[PDB]
Amino acid sequence: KVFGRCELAAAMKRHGLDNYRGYSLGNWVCAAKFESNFNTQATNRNTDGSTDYGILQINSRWWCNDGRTPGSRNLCNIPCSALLSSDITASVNCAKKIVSDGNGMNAWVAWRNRCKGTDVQAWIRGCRL
Ligand SMILES: [Cl-]
Ligand SMILES: [Cl-]
Ligand code: NA
Ligand SMILES: [Ru+3]
Ligand SMILES: [Ru+3]
Ligand SMILES: [Ru+3]
Ligand SMILES: [Ru+3]
Repeated sequence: KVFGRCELAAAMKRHGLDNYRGYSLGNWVCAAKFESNFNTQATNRNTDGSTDYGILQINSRWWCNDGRTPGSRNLCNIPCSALLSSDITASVNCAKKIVSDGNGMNAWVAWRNRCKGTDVQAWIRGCRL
């Protein structure tokens, strides 16, 4: 599924991300934009052989099982395919674990480089939330 910006903002809010670990909703929407262009089915293979999955490009090295990332963990206890669903539940629940992990949203390189410190509220401007 490719979400609209306000559509995704509303779904993320409904799934409990607004101010989760202190990150306002616009941080999550910005991160999704630059990670996946709001496409739940986004995947990207990394040089280490791990793969990033879904709207927040969650990586198989640590967070999900794809059966093809040797030595990796599955800390969210899910198949990576779960992160590609039109229903964002799996992605959201896994992201909550990731963002609680110590480095906050810096875990998402695209967030650090393209959202952190910017007017992220603009990503939810005009949305009914
Ligand atoms: Cl594996
Ligand atoms: Cl933090
Ligand atoms: Na894994
Ligand atoms: Ru809010
Ligand atoms: Ru990545
Ligand atoms: Ru939902
Ligand atoms: Ru503003």
